[PDB]
Amino acid sequence: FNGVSEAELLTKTLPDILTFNLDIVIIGINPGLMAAYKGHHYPGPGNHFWKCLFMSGLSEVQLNHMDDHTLPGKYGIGFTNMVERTTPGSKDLSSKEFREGGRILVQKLQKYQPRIAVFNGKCIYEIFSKEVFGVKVKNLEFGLQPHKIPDTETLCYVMPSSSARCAQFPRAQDKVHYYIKLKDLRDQLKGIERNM
DNA sequence: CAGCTCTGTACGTGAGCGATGGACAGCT
DNA sequence: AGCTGTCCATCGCTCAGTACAGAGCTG
Repeated sequence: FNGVSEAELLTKTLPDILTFNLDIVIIGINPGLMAAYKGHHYPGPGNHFWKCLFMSGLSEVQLNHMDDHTLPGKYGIGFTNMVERTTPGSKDLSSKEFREGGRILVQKLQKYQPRIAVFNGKCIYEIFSKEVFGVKVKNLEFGLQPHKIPDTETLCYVMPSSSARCAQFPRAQDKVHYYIKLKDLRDQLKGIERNM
């Protein structure tokens, strides 16, 4: 990566972009190599996140990884990952890393209390639900989940990973439905708050 | 048996690598 | 014309979680 070795990137971490009063917190798995390289969320060609954010209308213009720090103030969106350690792919992380991550994540969500905790990847919500709700399904679906983050009003919403690794949603177009339904959920929650 | 957990297998796009060679212009 | 090197179009190729079957486990 411009003369930077994989070994160097594996030591890097990606900072959280979290504030209070957010509508949405996008929760990824862990930083991939390009995210570690750039120091920004979801850069590069192997990820559909920024394209889906625009295609769904969650952003009115096409944004990129460099705009990520403007998302709390301008768009009401923040970022974190379940696991801090950078790896090329999510299958390089251990179960203990995921469960340590899950514990750290629930504390962050209980502190920041966004309207919606968005699990950018079904695999991480599978782990999270088992750890936090003590619930294992048989058969986990995408979209809105039936449990709130403990001691909060924060909802859980799951989308297929924005990574272009999965073949079941091969294009950014195949994932936009979930971003549109996330936008609708946010608007419904804002609509309820106005009506008390 | 019947639900489970765990493990290994199989799967589509499209952006952008290095490699290759065609178009083309400078020079003689 | 003959030669050459650069530019850049284009190539083939790689690769950035999910679903599910079946083995193993347990009530």
